Amino acid sequence: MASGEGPALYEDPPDQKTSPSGKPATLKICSWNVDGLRAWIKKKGLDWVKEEAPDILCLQETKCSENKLPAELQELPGLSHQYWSAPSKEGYSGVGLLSRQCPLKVSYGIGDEEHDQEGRVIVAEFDSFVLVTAYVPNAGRGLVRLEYRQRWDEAFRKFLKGLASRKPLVLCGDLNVAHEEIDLRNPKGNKKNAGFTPQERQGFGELLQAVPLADSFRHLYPNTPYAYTFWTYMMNARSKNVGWRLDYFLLSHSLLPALCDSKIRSKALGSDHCPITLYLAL
Repeated sequence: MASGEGPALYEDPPDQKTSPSGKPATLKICSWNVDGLRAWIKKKGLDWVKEEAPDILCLQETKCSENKLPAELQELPGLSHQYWSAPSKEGYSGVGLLSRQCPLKVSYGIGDEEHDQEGRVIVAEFDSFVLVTAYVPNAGRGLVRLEYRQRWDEAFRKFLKGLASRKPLVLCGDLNVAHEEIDLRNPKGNKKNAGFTPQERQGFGELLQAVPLADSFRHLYPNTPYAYTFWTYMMNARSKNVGWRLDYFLLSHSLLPALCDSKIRSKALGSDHCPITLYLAL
């Protein structure tokens, strides 16, 4: 049947590097679902990272065993503190966190054994905030994993509420849901597909309410359509901007005065997701 979507333009606004208080950004975090660490490195992802020059780089879907890291990661001197979590298994899921400065503490998982076996979460505590990066479980073809995803969602929200009770929290990564209709090009056709089910959208709303957390991009750009971070490799989707916003920076409300900008690096190639970048004046 005929596809209804042609190209929809989206030009990410210029980087706002000053907070509403006037304070210059001091922290630049980039998050990227890389669709396989080795594949992404061959597609020059590290060249892009070096130009972006973030203080912290969070990666999802590394698909790479913690004992099989590419040597090309050794040539990242500005991101020398590198932490990885991969399934306890090989070649799927997996996250990484690479940092210019050394975190006070690094932890893996959410403290719930059922949910900690698939290499999905790294927690890096710094002086003024705690950073979590996550690759949230996909609801699956035919929604066969939606029940598990709902259990994950509840355990993850409870875990994050606990962290944020002690230190301001930044959550980033691939949360595997487009929260609202503005967050994907085809809401009408996807309400029964992974990433846009009512259960997943409600889970995201529950996450924002319960921790609580604010969606940094949507806070700054509440009415901006066509801003996506993922496009299927098939069906010419990226060229038409038939996409989904699956990648987020969620922030404790106390960090909103420090929020300078939340960017979507639409033009950066190397995966079926693009990078997102957060500027904070901490």
